[PDB]
Amino acid sequence: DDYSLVHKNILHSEDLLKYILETSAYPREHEQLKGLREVTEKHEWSTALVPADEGLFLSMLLKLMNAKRTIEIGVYTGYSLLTTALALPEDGKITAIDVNKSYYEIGLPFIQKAGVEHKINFIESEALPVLDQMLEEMKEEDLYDYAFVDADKSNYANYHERLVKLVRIGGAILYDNTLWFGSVAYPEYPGLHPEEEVARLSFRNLNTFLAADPRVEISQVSIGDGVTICRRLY
Amino acid sequence: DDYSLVHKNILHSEDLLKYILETSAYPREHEQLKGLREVTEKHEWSTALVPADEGLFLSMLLKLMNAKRTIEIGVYTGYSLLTTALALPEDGKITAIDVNKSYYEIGLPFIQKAGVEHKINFIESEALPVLDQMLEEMKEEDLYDYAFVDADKSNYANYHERLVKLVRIGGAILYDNTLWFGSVAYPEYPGLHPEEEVARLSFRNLNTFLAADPRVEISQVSIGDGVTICRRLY
Ligand SMILES: Nc1ncnc2c1ncn2[C@@H]1O[C@H](CSCC[C@H](N)C(=O)O)[C@@H](O)[C@H]1O
Ligand SMILES: Nc1ncnc2c1ncn2[C@@H]1O[C@H](CSCC[C@H](N)C(=O)O)[C@@H](O)[C@H]1O
Ligand SMILES: Oc1ccc(CCNCc2ccc(O)c(O)c2)cc1
Ligand SMILES: [Mg+2]
Ligand SMILES: [Mg+2]
Repeated sequence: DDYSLVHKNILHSEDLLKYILETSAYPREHEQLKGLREVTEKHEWSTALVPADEGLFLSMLLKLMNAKRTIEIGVYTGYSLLTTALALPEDGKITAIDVNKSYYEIGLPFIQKAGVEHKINFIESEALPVLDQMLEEMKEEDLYDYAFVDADKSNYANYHERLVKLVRIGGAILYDNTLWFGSVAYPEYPGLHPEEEVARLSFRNLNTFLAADPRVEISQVSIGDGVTICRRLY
Repeated sequence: DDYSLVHKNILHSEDLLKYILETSAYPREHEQLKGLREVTEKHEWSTALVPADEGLFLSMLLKLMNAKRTIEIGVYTGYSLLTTALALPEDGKITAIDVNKSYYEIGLPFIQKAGVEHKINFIESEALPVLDQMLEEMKEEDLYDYAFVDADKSNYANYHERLVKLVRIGGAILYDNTLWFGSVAYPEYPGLHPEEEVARLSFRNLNTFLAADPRVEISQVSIGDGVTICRRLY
C-alpha cells in the first residue's frame, strides 16, 4: 500500500463501527451485496469500497424521496450501484459512469443474480465528457432525481457544476468522502501521499464552497467517510 | 458530575466535529435556530440538545421526502421542533409532545420570531397516552409522514409499537441517541448512572429488535449520538 489514511476511522473506535455493521447493516444487507463486498474486500483497492452502513443510508434516501432515475459517478466493483438498483422500483433507470469497466465486471455477476442489471446503463469513460454531452442532450423532462459522486476526488467541484444542471429541482446530489478520513479538519496534515494531500485540500475547498453555494441546501453527514447531501434549489 | 456520558462523542476527535459544525452546519443554521441553541447551551440539561449538524440532516430528510404532517416526541427547548417547522411547507402541521412545557417556553420566543408557531400543536403530556389516544381517532388519510423520537429512552420500544401504525406506509420514524455515546457497543459498560445504564440496555435491545422488524426498513446513521431511520413497509 502507498496511501497513508486507508485504515483511519472517523468514529472513536473500531468496536463502535463493528457494532453498527454487525447489529444494523449486515443483517439488512442483500445477499448479492454481501457477495459483492466479500470479493471486493480481497481486491487491492478495497479501501475505496462504500461501507455497508453507508450503503443502507443511501438506499434509505432513495426510497424516502421515491427516486426513479439516478446517475452514479464512480462505480468500482458496484456496491453502491447495486445498492441503488435494489432500492429503485422495477422500472427505475441508472446511468453508471466509470473509467475502468474491468472493476465493474467483478461485481456484475452479483448484479445480474440480483436481477436488476436491466436498470443499469454502464458507460466506460471519464465522467466529465459524458456529463457535458448529457447537458447538451437533456430535456427538462429527463432530469435525474439523484446523483452519487464517488470518483476522481480532485474533480468533485467540476462534477458539481454539471450536476446542478442535470438533477431536477428538489433532486439530490451526494458527494462521498467529504471528511477524507478526518484529515480535512486541520489546515495541514503530515504523513500523506502526494495525491492524498491533493484530495484533502480539494475536499477542504469543496466543503467551504458547498456551504456558501446558494443553488443548493446541504447536509454533511458523518457516516462512512463523510457524505454531503445537496438538494437543488433552482 | 452526576451522569457519566455527557462529555463523550462518537467521532474520533472533537476537532473533526468542530470542523463539521463550523464549515457546514453553522453557516446554514437559521438565525432563530442559532439563538435557541445558544440559550439552551447555558441550561443545565444542555447535553440533551440535538446538535447542529444532525439538525440540518433532519431538515434535509424532511424536504427530500416532502413531509407535510409530522409528530415530534421529546421537545425540550425545541431545537429539532423549530428545525422541523422551518423545513416544512407553509401549510405543514406538527404534533409536539413533551412532559415539561417549561423547557418549551425557553425556545418558543425563537419559534415565534421565526414565524412558524402556527404549524405547531404542543401537548404537555406523557407521550404514550397521547399516542394511544391517537390510535383510536386516527383516520387512514390522517397518518403522519414523519416521526422524530427523542423522549424517555427506556420507552422507545413502546413508542415504536404505536408509531408503526400512526405513520403512513413509506413514512419515516427516526429514533435519536441509538448509539448512546458509544456505550451500546459492549455488553457490559462500567460506571454509568443507573438511568444511563437502563437507557443503554434499552438501546441495545431496540437496535437488535429494529434490525429484525419486518414492518420497517432501517438505517442506523452515526450522526450526532446515532439516529436510526425507519421506513414503514406495511
Ligand atoms: N475521471 C473519472 N471518471 C469516471 N470514473 C473515474 C474517474 N476517475 C476515477 N474513476 C473511478 O471512480 C471509482 C472510485 S471508487 C468508487 C466506489 C464505489 N462508489 C463503491 O460503491 O464502492 C474508481 O472505480 C475509478 O475507476
Ligand atoms: N414520557 C415522556 N413523554 C414525553 N416527553 C418526555 C417523556 N419523558 C421525557 N420527555 C422529554 O423528552 C425530552 C428529551 S431531550 C429532547 C431534545 C430535543 N429533541 C432537542 O431538539 O433538543 C425532554 O425534554 C423531556 O422533558
Ligand atoms: O433519564 C436520563 C437519561 C440519560 C441521562 C444522561 C444523558 N443525557 C440525556 C440525553 C443526552 C442526549 C440526548 O440527545 C438526549 O435526548 C438526552 C440523564 C437522564
Ligand atoms: Mg468513496
Ligand atoms: Mg436526543
